[PDB]
Amino acid sequence: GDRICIGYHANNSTTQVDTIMEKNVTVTHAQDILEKEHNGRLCSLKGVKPLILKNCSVAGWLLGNPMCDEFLNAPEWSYIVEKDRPSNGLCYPGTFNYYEELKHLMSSTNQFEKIQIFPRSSWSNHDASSGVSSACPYNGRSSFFRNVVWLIKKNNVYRTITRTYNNTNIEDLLIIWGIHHPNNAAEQIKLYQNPSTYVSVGTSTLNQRSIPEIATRPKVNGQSSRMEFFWTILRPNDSITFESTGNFIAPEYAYKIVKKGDSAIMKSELSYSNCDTKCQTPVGAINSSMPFHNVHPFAIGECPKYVKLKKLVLATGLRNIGAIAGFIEGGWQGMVDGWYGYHHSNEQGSGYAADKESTQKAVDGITNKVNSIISKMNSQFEAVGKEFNNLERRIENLNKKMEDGFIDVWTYNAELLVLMENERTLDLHDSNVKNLYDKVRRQLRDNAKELGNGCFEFYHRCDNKCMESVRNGTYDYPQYSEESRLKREEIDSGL
Amino acid sequence: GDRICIGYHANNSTTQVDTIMEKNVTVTHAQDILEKEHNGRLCSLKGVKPLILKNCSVAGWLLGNPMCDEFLNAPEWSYIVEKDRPSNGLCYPGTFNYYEELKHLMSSTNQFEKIQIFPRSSWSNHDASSGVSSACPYNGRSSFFRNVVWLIKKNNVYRTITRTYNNTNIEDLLIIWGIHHPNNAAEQIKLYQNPSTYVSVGTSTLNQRSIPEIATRPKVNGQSSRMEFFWTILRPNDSITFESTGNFIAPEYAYKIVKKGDSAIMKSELSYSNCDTKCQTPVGAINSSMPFHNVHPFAIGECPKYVKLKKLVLATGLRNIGAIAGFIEGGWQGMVDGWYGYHHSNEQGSGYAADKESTQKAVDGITNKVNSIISKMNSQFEAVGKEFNNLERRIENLNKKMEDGFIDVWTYNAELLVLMENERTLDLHDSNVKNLYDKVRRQLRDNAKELGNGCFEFYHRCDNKCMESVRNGTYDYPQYSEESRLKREEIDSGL
Amino acid sequence: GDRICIGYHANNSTTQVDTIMEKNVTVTHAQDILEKEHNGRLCSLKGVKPLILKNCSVAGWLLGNPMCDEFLNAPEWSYIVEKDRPSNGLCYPGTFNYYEELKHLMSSTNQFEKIQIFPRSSWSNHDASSGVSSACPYNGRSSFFRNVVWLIKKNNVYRTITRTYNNTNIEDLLIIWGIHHPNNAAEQIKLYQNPSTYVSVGTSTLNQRSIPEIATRPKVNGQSSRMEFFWTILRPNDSITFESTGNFIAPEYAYKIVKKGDSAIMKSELSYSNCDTKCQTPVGAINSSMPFHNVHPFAIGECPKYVKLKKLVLATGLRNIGAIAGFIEGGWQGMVDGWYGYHHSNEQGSGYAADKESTQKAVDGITNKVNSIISKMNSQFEAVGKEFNNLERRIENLNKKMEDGFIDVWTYNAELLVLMENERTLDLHDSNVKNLYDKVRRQLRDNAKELGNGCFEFYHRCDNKCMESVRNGTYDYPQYSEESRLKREEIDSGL
Ligand SMILES: *[C@@H]1O[C@H](CO)[C@@H](O)[C@H](O)[C@H]1NC(C)=O
Ligand SMILES: *[C@@H]1O[C@H](CO)[C@@H](O)[C@H](O)[C@H]1NC(C)=O
Ligand SMILES: *[C@@H]1O[C@H](CO)[C@@H](O)[C@H](O)[C@H]1NC(C)=O
Repeated sequence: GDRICIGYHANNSTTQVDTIMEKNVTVTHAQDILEKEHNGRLCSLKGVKPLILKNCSVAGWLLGNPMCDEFLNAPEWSYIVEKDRPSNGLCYPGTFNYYEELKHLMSSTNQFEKIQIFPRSSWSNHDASSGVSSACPYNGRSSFFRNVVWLIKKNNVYRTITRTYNNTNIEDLLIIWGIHHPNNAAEQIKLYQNPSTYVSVGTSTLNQRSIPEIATRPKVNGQSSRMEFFWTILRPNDSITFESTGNFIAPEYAYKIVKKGDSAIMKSELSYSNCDTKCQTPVGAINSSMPFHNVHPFAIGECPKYVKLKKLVLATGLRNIGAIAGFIEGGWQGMVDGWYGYHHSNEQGSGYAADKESTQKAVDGITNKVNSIISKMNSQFEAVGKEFNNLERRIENLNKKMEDGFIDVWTYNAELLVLMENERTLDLHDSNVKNLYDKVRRQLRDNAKELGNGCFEFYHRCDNKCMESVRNGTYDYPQYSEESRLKREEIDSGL
Repeated sequence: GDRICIGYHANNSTTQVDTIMEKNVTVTHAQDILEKEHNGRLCSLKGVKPLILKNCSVAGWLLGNPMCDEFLNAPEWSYIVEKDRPSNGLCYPGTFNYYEELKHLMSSTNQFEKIQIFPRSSWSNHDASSGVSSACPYNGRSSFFRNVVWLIKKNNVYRTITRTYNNTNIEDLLIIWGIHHPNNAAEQIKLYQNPSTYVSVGTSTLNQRSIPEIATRPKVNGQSSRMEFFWTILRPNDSITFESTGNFIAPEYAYKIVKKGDSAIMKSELSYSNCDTKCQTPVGAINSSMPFHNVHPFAIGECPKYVKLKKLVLATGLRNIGAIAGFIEGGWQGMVDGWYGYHHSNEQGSGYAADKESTQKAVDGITNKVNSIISKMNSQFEAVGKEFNNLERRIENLNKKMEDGFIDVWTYNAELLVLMENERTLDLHDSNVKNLYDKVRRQLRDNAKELGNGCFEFYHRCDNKCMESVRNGTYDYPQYSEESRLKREEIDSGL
Repeated sequence: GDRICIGYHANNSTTQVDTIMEKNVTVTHAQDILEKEHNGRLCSLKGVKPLILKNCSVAGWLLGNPMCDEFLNAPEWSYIVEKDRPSNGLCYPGTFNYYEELKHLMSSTNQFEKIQIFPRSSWSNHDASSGVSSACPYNGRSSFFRNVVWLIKKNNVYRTITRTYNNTNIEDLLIIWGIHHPNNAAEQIKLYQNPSTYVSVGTSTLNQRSIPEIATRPKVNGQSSRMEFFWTILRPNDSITFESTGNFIAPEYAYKIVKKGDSAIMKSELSYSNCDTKCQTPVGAINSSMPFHNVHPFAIGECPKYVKLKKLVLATGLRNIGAIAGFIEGGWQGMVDGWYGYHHSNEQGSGYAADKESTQKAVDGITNKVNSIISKMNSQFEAVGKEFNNLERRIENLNKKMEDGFIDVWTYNAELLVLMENERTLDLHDSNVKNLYDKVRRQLRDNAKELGNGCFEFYHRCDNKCMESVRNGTYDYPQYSEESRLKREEIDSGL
């Protein structure tokens, strides 16, 4: 005979959530925060295309391997794409000193302008056209690196070369040259006649006199000789001088470094698509709305933080209890707008009014706890691409263990935070429904019988508007004091 | 006159446990998870012995220093043991280029097969037997590295050598050679006659022409001359060519790399024992049943995770309160099977029945919380052995700071987890005993007086089987409604 | 008519504190733990001054660039200060091999003693005074590095040099020498006459024969020639031998390494002040009383742990609620010594007595939780100074990413701990005031009416000393049993 109940929300949700102590708990509202799909393509970064080297490697492109395409337009890029094992590199076999350190410098570089420092037609005293090879073909012919000039003896003499370029520009200059290492002393004379030659080069900060290491080697790409290349950055206002009496592989073209910034060299086997992203990975681009992904560790752009987990979901509301009577027995499918509320049961009432003011105290402190934990990972470890030669293995592994180390550390930090605050989310829900109960029972005191299912029966009487009397905190015990006590002492001596 | 009490377990345990806020709290059940003893021996890893180099270093073994023993059987190993300062290395003094990079490659290597590429008896045009030294003795005689051939002028001439080996095998080949650096120009001619010689060597990817650096040096192991060694890996189907006019230290034997995998070079001063482990450390092996140890950071095998702590113990049950009456006053030594229960006190009852269904709801969620926190460290940072030469100090310290850095990070992660979930374990125990109380008081309502020690006295009466009426959740208030109220209004007007 | 209330402290505090779920909560007592001011000066470390190189670089000092000052006193230092771009280095242009590895060795070094190994006046067979240059001026004259001797042909001959130094000392010796690289073959003969010369040097472990790389270069500091320097550490009982026929830049002075320990090279643009600290950073010293700072990551000394946060404050007491009646309504400005207490309201009482025994159970477990969380970061990652040449960029970035990585990791660990234990601090306060309430209501049972504001009215009566009866846990219900029940059944049938 006349009731009021404390209860909480329940709905059709089946999304599940974990804590430290429980797995797979059905909750009423949750929020996935792990991105796990990608679009499988290479795309532009916010309107800036990558440089897709195709089957060419970085050396192939910079040296001008005849099978590689130059970028005459001087386009800026957002990153650079190189296949894992590019097929078009040093078509003429050899080595490329500090190649990896250079590939690294590329990673902070967004735009080149190729310029001419020594035109091919200016080597008056030597042969600048016979320097081609079956190893570097072009349309079936013998050709050569398009940016360096293989210099050959003219009419049986190699006059000593001394040429200098003064960097009048304001940008750094990337300059590449090399030296030729023949098979045998016959070939040395056949090509440069001087039996004993050097390639010397000087700047403010660079000092190197290179000599030819004649030796007998197996044939790569048809050649048993070798060409070894060098590089350096000529600073603004500085100058560079090459002196050679032979074997010199001369620069024609240098690269003006005209834009630096966030960039990268991505190893990927994919080609281009009409496509834009904010976050790009080697196997595809990412819809960067979630704060965490597990697609690939080497993502670049404005990206979610990478974590090694199959799932990462935060709890937002109650557990999903149908559930009857008061809150002791579970949730109310019949309460729709609010997480915690009550239920009119008078001689005319229907029920199910929510306590707006502790549900928007709730949806306030959880919506604020959600961003506060995301931002807690703003400074999470983003991994960076880097390469290493076959005698840099210790530092490669070092680099690999430090990037795995942090990925594991932040994977754990994120799993634990979600698990911990998920437990703190559900326990919070258990606290407000119990504290809702307590405000009404510290209101209705003697005047009301508390049933232990989560509901109260009144010894006095209360219409619809005395039910708002107790829902508001506005209830007045003396406004029914005398009535109520007169009506339970009648049960004390009742039936 | 007639009672029932809520209470919890208490026993003879004295194992202690810590939380964030308290130290040294006596608990009823706990679980150590830190392994801190080792067996003090070098053992096999799961049936696969290590390679114990004894007083020999890795170069000593690979070069065949006469005092080192070859491994003619070609045994596979689980790891390699090298004393800290091995005594048998380059018995003939010198250097060993990229030694550390090679020791590193050994760490991913489990089996060699030594093979012959250039037999000593095939150097028809030079002396292959006079090349021995008092620096490399064998049975008191002068001997030499057993795997390289010191080549000497024959009958006063050193014909130019050009020999090539074609790697017809399917495995990688480790090949070692060297060059001799004499004291003075007299000795250069005394041994090789050509005053100006080189050691050239080529592969697909290797190009090096080495020249002798004659200089005056102090005598190591009786010699003031030096031998400098080189190494390289000859790929399957590739070939290698040495050309020398003198000073060449020639390979006889190469190492077929026939098994790669998890391996390591352990620095340890211990010798072998008839002994097997699953986890091996430089100072001894570990009984790998616990998920954490503190024995040594450089453990290899299926190992617990290393942490810098003297202790790591998780709480499993209650605090250990003797403790009297209801739960307000502490635990019941008298309750044996269950963590939470009650106590029959009727006109014939004895007491102490456990609530099976919230104790195996308890021993369920703690046993599940224990493995869930162990596995939370599956991806914990395992450290790796690595070495560095005396001009690689910056990267040595880098490597040392990154491995300490992660050990400190995961030591903290583990101490905090245990401390935090230990507090969440004990607070949980406090929640079920209080919630056990609440189910019975929301059952027995008016019909019962609640004492505040944790017990209830009944205004009606209840036999043994009405005590199971309230222990089951099966109690019926109207089944004693009228009786009980009639019997406290008799106390309202009682004595 | 006659009352007692449960309540808690409230005061004039406005210091604010955050948790996982709330920001900016006003608390009654807190504790800042983040140091964020510095004194802006370079100071001594605990009585040991730094070595302030001023405008000179480390090479400038060690080589004796005429513009640098030697440290004749051989002072020990606590660290070394070098401006970012020092102006006084290789006044004679060139390179300094493994410079960074040497700067690193300095970081574990606290005291040099310069000693003489080859006095300038002992080069009887060559010119030891003409070796000066307009590039290395001193008082406007031409001078030279004060610690090496530029050796010149004597009277048109350069006799081959063979000199050796035997390290009879017990300390390690730092030894520096170099070689001269002329512009052209004329200058080579003009200075050393031998057209083909070397600089050879040997120790137990060092073997290097250096040759001059003549090339045409741009002029630095007026010179287009180059001097290239080398260094090595001569061990106790070992000896070193230089052999040259020219271009040798000879050591005069070596550095006895006489004290090693904690040291560093600090990059700072500041000069010295009459000043001592326990913790020094490049932009100033720190009052090292707090356990965390955010002043600069490269602090040295007994220092707080560096974290990237604008604020780090722990909660110590209650939230700051004026707040009326019992605890339901907030704090009591009127309670001064204790965090939790009560309030005499009898027919003569005043009120406000604190429960000493659960407030010093409180100020005990929070003061113990404060140090326990500080010490939890004893093993926090301290960063270390290190440098890298322009072809060591990959390992520079590696080093930078690993030191940022740990700073981010420990910044997060510390923000989360403070936020988490701040929530555990306030919830604890909410637990004791509610449990204080429960001890008194489990004491005064029937004999007392519980109002729901946090207070109780007595059906019996209780003077001042029956209020200590209930504050002590010493209350006796039968000592007012009969009285109280007789006096609420009078209200049951009352007005
Ligand atoms: C799930 O419940 C919501 C109300 O909470 C309702 O609007 C929606 O249509 C329901 N969906 C299904 C499939 O039942
Ligand atoms: C400790 O208590 C257990 C029962 O919980 C009992 O079986 C065991 O014998 C006791 N041991 C000692 C030494 O008292
Ligand atoms: C703040 O309160 C303390 C007592 O808690 C008092 O001693 C102090 O004088 C007060 N300060 C101000 C500025 O009101």
